[PDB]
Amino acid sequence: GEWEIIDIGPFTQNLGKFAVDEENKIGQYGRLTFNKVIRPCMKKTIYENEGFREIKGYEYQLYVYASDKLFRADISEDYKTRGRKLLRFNGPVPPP
Repeated sequence: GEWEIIDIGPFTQNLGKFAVDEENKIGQYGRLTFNKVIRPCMKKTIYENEGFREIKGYEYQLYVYASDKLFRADISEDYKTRGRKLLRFNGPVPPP
């Protein structure tokens, strides 16, 4: 909840897939063949309102493999809409 790693599995796969699908739909790096997602796959709750503060959503920073090229995707989830979206797709970047 507070900067924690999530279980890689169908859930994470789906979000990484969605990230690649969005990226592919834009065509910014043409059309890549999503493979999987691997660590790190870190999530944090996202607030807004300020001052008083209020929960608004979450963010997910994960390393997605597509066409055997590893990219970092940052995804948002807005609580109220209850919908995710790609914040950014950086890379290719090698693992440490």
